[PDB]
Amino acid sequence: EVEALEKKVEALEYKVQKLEKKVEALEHGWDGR
Amino acid sequence: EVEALEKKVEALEYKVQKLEKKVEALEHGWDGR
Amino acid sequence: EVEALEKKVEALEYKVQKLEKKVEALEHGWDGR
Repeated sequence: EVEALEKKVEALEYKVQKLEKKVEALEHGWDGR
Repeated sequence: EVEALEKKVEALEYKVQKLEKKVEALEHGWDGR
Repeated sequence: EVEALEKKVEALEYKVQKLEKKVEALEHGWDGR
């Protein structure tokens, strides 16, 4: 059960960092946004 | 403690998928964005 | 291992709530967006 959770949390951490980068770009209007 | 974490992680997975859909729409300019 | 996961999940919950607020603002066009 912990191993299952560890994998899911690591995948969430990747997806959340990606979302943070994308949203910062939208909010700052980077690169033509 | 694991059951508590499992529920929180499942709820996070739902919220992150929702955010990914919303952000893809903003980045792609879907549906009038 | 559970304590490590608990900290990571709490940090994810904070980051996801922040993202939800930011994305709602972008979608609703709040505050000049």
